[PDB]
Amino acid sequence: MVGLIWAQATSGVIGRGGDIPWRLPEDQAHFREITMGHTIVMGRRTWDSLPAKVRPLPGRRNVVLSRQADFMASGAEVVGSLEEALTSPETWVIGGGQVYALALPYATRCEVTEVDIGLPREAGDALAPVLDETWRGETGEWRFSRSGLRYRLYSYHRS
Amino acid sequence: MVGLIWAQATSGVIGRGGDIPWRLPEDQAHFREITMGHTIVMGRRTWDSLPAKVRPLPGRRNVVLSRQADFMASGAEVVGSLEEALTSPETWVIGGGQVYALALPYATRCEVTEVDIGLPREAGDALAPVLDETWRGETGEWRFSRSGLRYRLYSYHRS
Ligand SMILES: NC(=O)C1=CN([C@@H]2O[C@H](COP(=O)(O)OP(=O)(O)OC[C@H]3O[C@@H](n4cnc5c(N)ncnc54)[C@H](OP(=O)(O)O)[C@@H]3O)[C@@H](O)[C@H]2O)C=CC1
Ligand SMILES: NC(=O)C1=CN([C@@H]2O[C@H](COP(=O)(O)OP(=O)(O)OC[C@H]3O[C@@H](n4cnc5c(N)ncnc54)[C@H](OP(=O)(O)O)[C@@H]3O)[C@@H](O)[C@H]2O)C=CC1
Ligand SMILES: CS(=O)(=O)Nc1cccc(-c2nc(N)nc(N)c2C#CC2CC2)c1
Ligand SMILES: [Co+2]
Repeated sequence: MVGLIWAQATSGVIGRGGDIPWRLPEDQAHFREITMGHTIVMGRRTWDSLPAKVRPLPGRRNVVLSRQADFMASGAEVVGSLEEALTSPETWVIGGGQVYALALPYATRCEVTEVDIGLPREAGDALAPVLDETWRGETGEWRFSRSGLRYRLYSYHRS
Repeated sequence: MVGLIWAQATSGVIGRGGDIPWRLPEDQAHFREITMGHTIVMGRRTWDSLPAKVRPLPGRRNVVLSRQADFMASGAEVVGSLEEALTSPETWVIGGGQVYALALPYATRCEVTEVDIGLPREAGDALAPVLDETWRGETGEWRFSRSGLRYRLYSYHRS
């Protein structure tokens, strides 16, 4: 069971200048609830942006898609290809927009956090992947973050 | 990943007289996308209560939990304990109310449909399992079933 997890503005932006243009504690805890105990797969840039206190993320099998034979994520399995990383019953892909895209065909779940934020798309922006017709799921009921923005949740089996 | 899926009245009734006191085609179809292609484990009564036509549930690994050493179920595996069914990576328990109880300790997902139907509990009723503080839930927005009843989805997870 490959799945995808990400948080985006309504515009589809998920990353900007290597960081995130917001910070939702609530969504952090959801991210951890769904991934805890499972294998997590990330591209290099994602890994590098992890604050050292949680490189690797605890209780999870950290896997990094790179292609440098010497990249060596301290506390992570470095892997040259995606399907070379999915040996598991539950695997969550955690970005970035690049890794996401390569993973979407093998995926049956996407857990999507939508942040009510006017964030028009700028060149260079990292975007959430585009889910076609086969992806079904509720449109979560809105919520206030203690940060002051609105957010909601989305989920998609398929097949 | 072992999940529970059931529909319940607001009182907690999930069944009565061996059957269900509503019929929501939207919930039937949600049951279909969730379980499709995966392993489904049910008690012998739940299996019997399937009409000959859709027994076994197609596209799914039909497992029936029983004690009769002789019990046949053309199109299902009869196993003696729950775990004899936990091979595959995504597994969905569909009752009856006894088997839910067995499976709860192994479960991280409960996909629950609450039906806005005033169904005061009665003796003999099958009830929904009680979720303690450990289970997280994004509730749902009330929808309208064409059969006339409102209903909503709870998706429960714990690490
Ligand atoms: N909003 C959210 O929910 C999330 C936000 N983000 C944001 O998104 C961005 C992260 O995305 P991105 O910048 O793309 O970083 P990534 O970590 O996704 O970088 C991907 C890298 O992995 C390797 N790779 C990718 N695809 C393949 C493949 N098919 N085969 C082999 N190697 C591959 C490449 O390195 P190599 O050349 O070595 O192969 C590539 O450069 C950041 O800006 C971050 O802040 C991050 C995650 C979630
Ligand atoms: N609303 C909903 O979403 C749902 C509705 N339902 C309703 O619920 C009812 C079904 O639940 P219920 O009546 O409790 O029946 P069950 O489906 O729980 O029947 C359980 C059966 O499985 C076997 N079994 C039970 N426990 C064990 C065990 N520990 N080890 C081995 N075998 C075991 C037994 O068969 P044996 O006697 O041969 O040993 C037992 O009779 C029906 O009325 C149905 O309509 C069902 C599921 C979901
Ligand atoms: C670490 S961070 O990016 O600075 N900020 C942060 C904190 C906590 C969670 C999330 C997050 N939430 C959702 N919904 N989906 C996700 N994929 C991620 C993520 C991520 C990448 C770091 C690995 C983001
Ligand atoms: Co989990």
